[PDB]
Amino acid sequence: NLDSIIGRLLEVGKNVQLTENEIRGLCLKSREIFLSQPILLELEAPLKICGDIHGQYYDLLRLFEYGGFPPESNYLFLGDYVDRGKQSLETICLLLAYKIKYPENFFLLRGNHECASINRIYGFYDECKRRYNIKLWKTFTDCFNCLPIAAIVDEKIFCCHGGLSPDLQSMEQIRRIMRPTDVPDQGLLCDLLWSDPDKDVQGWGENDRGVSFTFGAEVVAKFLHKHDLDLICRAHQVVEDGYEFFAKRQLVTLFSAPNYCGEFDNAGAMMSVDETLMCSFQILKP
Ligand SMILES: [Fe+3]
Ligand SMILES: [Fe+3]
Repeated sequence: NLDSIIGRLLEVGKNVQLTENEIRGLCLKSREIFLSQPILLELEAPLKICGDIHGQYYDLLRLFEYGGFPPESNYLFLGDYVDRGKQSLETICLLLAYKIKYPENFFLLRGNHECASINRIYGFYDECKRRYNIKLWKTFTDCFNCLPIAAIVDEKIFCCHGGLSPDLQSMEQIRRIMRPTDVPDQGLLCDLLWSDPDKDVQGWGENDRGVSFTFGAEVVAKFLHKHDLDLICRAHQVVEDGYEFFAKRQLVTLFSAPNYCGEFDNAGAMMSVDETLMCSFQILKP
């Protein structure tokens, strides 16, 4: 009942409570699609690229208002759909609904919050327990475990949630990551979901999060030259303007949840990539 699900999702802090069976159907069908597509996506422009949402469903609707509801635009999201916000269920369900309906034009990457042990702590487990049951949360977890990890747009823009890894020598190493899997505490898959650029680090550094690493501008420059890429597009950190460049525009951080978690006064942004690989930004003020 996909059109009916999308309809009720779009009709609207006002909740949308679908049925358990409908939500379970969303997870099972999307999971099949994820596993049928590569773990390293190879995408083509034109595309719109969005950073973190964190359950801010009303802002997700804003993004589609600005960018165009599918299938008017093509979409890549970079992860972190759930936790912290008040409407993770609505958020993730519309995302999974669009993935099933437009599976060659709608793409979702895995963020560090699409991991059971993080969800457990940061709100999604609780929202699932309250509104449905724990068994549903476990169904979401199995779906999350099948999400792809990175994307390359037109052989030039490398996309992932977190950032680079000292263990990332070849793109093939990403392709050999096996799904379903949980995100480990260390290593390539961890770093792709958890690392941060840092202006004050040279090479690889300790990350204040207590997970993964920080990397400096020369690590980015080297990565891009080696792999013949032009840009790293990532998310994972709140930034005042919704996007923010690093390493002389060789990396961009995107963040798509304006007025993040009520605490910050940030804009959200969405990046458009056109057929000539020109990048522009649409800005969503809080
Ligand atoms: Fe996040
Ligand atoms: Fe994150």
